[PDB]
Amino acid sequence: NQFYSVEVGDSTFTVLKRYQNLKPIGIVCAAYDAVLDRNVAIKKLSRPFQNQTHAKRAYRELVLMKCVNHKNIISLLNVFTPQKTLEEFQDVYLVMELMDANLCQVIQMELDHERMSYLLYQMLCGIKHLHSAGIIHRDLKPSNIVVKSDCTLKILDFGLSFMMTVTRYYRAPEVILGMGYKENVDIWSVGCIMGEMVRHKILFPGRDYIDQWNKVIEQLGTPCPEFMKKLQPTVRNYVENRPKYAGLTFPKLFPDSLFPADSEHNKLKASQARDLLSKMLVIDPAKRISVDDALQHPYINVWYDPAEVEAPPPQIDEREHTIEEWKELIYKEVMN
Ligand SMILES: O=C1/C(=N\O)c2c(/C=C/c3ccccc3)cccc2N1Cc1cc(F)cc2c1OCOC2
Repeated sequence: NQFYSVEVGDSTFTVLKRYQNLKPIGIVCAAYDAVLDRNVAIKKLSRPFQNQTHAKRAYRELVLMKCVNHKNIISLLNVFTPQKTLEEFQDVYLVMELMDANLCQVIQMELDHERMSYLLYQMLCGIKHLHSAGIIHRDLKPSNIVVKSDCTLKILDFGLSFMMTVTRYYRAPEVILGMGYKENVDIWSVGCIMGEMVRHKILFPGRDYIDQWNKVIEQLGTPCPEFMKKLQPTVRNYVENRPKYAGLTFPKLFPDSLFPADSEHNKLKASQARDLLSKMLVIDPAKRISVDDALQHPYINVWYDPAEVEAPPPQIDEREHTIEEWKELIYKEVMN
């Protein structure tokens, strides 16, 4: 038999013999791959076909992980199921390179500007590749971003009904207000992350989209009139009748306190980081900086490489099925 089973905490893992000494890291395991002779991460999807939300995402993430090729987006080293037939078909295991930590953990660190900006440079390279392929993520968050000791970074998922068992802090106002979006919907999320790196607190926490929007304008202020104009009457109504805020300026929103700023170098960088933050954390997407300009930004452009920025975009969903059709679709993919 090519497979063996072991329990991890609450779950059974039934994987190829090459993978050993599995350890829980998220449901995901780190493991040693004897064939490649390096460590990998192994994600187990149980019955991803159990419902249309799960099924769509599992399927979508499968097609993409496999035709997208860029160092800032996760790549699959291997996909398998232990089950032998479509009828027996139950689980999917995705195998990728192992890094060292989530972005949440990095975020809890005091980071120099060289690392903070390299991280952000990479997020933007990743997001830029996605967009060139027609993929607007719309749900970048730290928990789907991973980092290696050498500061290298990968985005783990490809972004956006009901389920029976999710973080929206990082979602743009155009997503929250459900209002039509373009590529720079993702700049917003990078900005919440960047902001969170600095302030070390989640920028806009909320029990739900009401809270959340309240947290947004509490600090950035009510959006201008032109922004309201692109809101549905129903949404626009509710938004124009929310209590108003002047807004705080950015030096106030991110005081000098928060910034490495003891050398001249670090003082100039602090100024540059805050300038970029102020350009990303902008409610009106018509005024928010785009991806290309953020890569051009002095804080960011020290890392700029045409190979990483301007890479061939992937050749390539948006669909609906029953449990059984989803199951065969996924099985077909897993088998090729
Ligand atoms: O590097 C990853 C990773 N995949 O590489 C990783 C994954 C991989 C997910 C995945 C998604 C789709 C396909 C294949 C794998 C999930 C969660 C964390 C990951 N981490 C962070 C991580 C690495 C460790 F070696 C140890 C820990 C780490 O984080 C928490 O603390 C313990």
